[PDB]
Amino acid sequence: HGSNKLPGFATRAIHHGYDPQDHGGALVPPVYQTATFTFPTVEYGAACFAGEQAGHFYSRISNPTLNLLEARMASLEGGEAGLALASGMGAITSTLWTLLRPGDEVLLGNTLYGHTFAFLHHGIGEFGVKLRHVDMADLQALEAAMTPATRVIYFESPANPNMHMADIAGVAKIARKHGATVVVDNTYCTPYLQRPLELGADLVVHSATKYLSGHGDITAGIVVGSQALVDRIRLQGLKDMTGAVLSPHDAALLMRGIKTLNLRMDRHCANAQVLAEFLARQPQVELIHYPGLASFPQYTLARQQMSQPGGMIAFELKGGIGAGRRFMNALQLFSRAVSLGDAESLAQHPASMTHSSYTPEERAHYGISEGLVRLSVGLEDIDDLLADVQQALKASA
Amino acid sequence: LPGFATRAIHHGYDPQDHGGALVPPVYQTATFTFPTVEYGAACFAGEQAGHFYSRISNPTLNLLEARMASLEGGEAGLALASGMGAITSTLWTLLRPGDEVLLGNTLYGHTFAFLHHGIGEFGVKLRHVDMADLQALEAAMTPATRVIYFESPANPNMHMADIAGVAKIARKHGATVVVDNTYCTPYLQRPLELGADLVVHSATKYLSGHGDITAGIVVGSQALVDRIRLQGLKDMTGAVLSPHDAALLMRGIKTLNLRMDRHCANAQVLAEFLARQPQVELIHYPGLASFPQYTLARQQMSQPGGMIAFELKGGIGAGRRFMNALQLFSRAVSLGDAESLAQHPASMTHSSYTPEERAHYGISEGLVRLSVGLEDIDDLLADVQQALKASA
Ligand code: MET
Ligand code: MET
Repeated sequence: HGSNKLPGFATRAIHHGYDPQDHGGALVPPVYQTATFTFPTVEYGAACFAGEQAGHFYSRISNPTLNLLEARMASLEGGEAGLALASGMGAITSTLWTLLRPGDEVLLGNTLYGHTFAFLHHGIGEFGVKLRHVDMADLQALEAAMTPATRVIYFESPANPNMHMADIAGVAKIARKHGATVVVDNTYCTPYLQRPLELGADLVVHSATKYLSGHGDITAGIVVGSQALVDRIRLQGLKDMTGAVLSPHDAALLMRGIKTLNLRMDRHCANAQVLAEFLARQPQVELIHYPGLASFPQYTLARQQMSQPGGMIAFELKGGIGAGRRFMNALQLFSRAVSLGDAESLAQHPASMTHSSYTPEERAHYGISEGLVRLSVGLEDIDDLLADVQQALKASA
Repeated sequence: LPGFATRAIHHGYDPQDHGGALVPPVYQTATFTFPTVEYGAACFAGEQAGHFYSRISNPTLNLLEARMASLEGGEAGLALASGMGAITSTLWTLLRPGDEVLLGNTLYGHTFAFLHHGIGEFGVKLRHVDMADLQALEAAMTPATRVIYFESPANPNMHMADIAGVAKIARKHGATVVVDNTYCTPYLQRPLELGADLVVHSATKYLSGHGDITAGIVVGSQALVDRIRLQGLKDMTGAVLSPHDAALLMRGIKTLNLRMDRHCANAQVLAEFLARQPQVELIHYPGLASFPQYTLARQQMSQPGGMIAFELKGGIGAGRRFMNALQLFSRAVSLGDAESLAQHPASMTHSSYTPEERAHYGISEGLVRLSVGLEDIDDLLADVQQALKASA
């Protein structure tokens, strides 16, 4: 019993931070689709530029619809404070622009989302910030790479595109010892499956464009961490260095999506578990990577830090670059698209799609096979998804 | 070649291409799918025209961008999540450590903050110069000068730049001229036609016109815009504009001409009034004969705009009393809305500063700025009148 008990995840996803009685009984929070806020007095106005008063002035810095979204994402991640941005890249760039100056070093996971890699190497890397890639699964190697200039450790777990994982608590422990800020891109899991801040990370970023929205109709990013770090990112990264302002309309849609997060994630995971087990037994499949199978290289780390194994599958077809094209073109229910976490099931074959400008030789040493297909398993009836994949495997043979 | 108002309503869109829809459907979608991997292939290389991901390209955003490009008379447009998004995406693309950016003497506050505390701390060099003083500008040019950036007119005294003269100087040195054209809009001033390479807008202001969206625009040559899209936007800021907000912005642009006409007509009346009030020490409105750059104003701007800055004799105290008395004008930052807005920096935005810190940025103790809106002028006059009375 007792009132000091934390409400369950689904309760907070739906209610946290909002009481209808503070807004004329409105069951759904009204949408503050306004660019600016006014003051009753110039002295009240002075107080919102001098930090004496809680309030609002300009939606780029702060907005009540965005604030609700932010406090709710903070609650779900177990962090102190949230920030909502125009995209995942908005969240990532606003964060790193704030935390890094010339001479600082960022240690990076070995593989990264493509635009993240490009921001680092062709963006902030070109402004005097040093980059080093390390296998975050090898704690001994991470420890060895730390220098007094190391300011930020940044990685995804599971990471694009191989679902390589890092031990978050282990990384946090090394960073505590040396003094570095740990940021985890937690897009693939959501706070429903994994909570890096509870494992000792300082900040988490999300492409809310993916599972958090869940419906493929908005682009959005989220940062969650300590009040001090999130405030700094808000007032420097967002306000001055990116201008990546989330529309209140889209923030409201994001909050709508978050109300079913637990139910969608349950189904994404149950469907992908069924597909992965089916695919592991098909003749055309040479290799499958799914965190829910014992064949997964980091099976125990997955079980240890993710409450469920996710909705992403990667597998290799027998027949190389060819067989991929044939599998892909055959799909009738899965769509050929590069994204993830939609209600609609998506499939990509990077060899003949994203990385098709390269030759057979070149995709290696970036972690990309010739028959590597990636699946974002959606919310459709599993039997239809099974049938679609089955029929497409046949055509790929 | 259709007129401005025709283009603001129609340019880039034929209903017959979208099932007869008079108003273009809103592409509120994050991702786009491909009929084949082959069609897919020719999008991540980029020589077959289509779509892949709303962060790079999207048809609602594309229409907005074409429309804005047509109105400014430029080759290409880019739509971003805010004015700051447009400015940072631009400058992050164009500058690297060791490059220098030449700046107008005063700038929008968050632009100043970005330059001085953001990109400036990454080894990019900054120098402020008066962009109306062509010889000070020429003398300020160095081999490192890669970008010239300013607003015209500029806060807080509505100081103008000689856009054409700046551009002549810039091309001797190959430098890129970027003009923040927020205050005028393409309806009143077109910097690309005066020789600028790129224009940026806080579309949050006049372009939207209705105070309900945050948005930015860049317009310029295809090659520069392409790079700002693929580098500044995609990689360095992630300032993605919602398709919902883009559609609202296009809705607002359909009345740009009509709104700007009323903003200016209202502001001209208010300026004439203010200019002869005894409480008012000094006034800055491009439409007054007393405006120091009256002539340059009229060469660049087809109308004198909807913004007024003036200085009350009684200093900071008069400013506070003026501001607090306003009943129709709202005390708020921002501008370019239907609703009239006013601010007094010395007691609002820059209050925590000191008298000489404020003077250093050209912020007078009695300086108030009016964003004159669309309300009946007799009502706006009455509000200003009683506020002036209260200011004593
Ligand atoms: C390239 S847009 C983002 C889509 C998805 N996250 C991917 O891996 O490609
Ligand atoms: C300090 S919030 C941004 C400033 C406001 N847009 C202005 O016109 O002054």
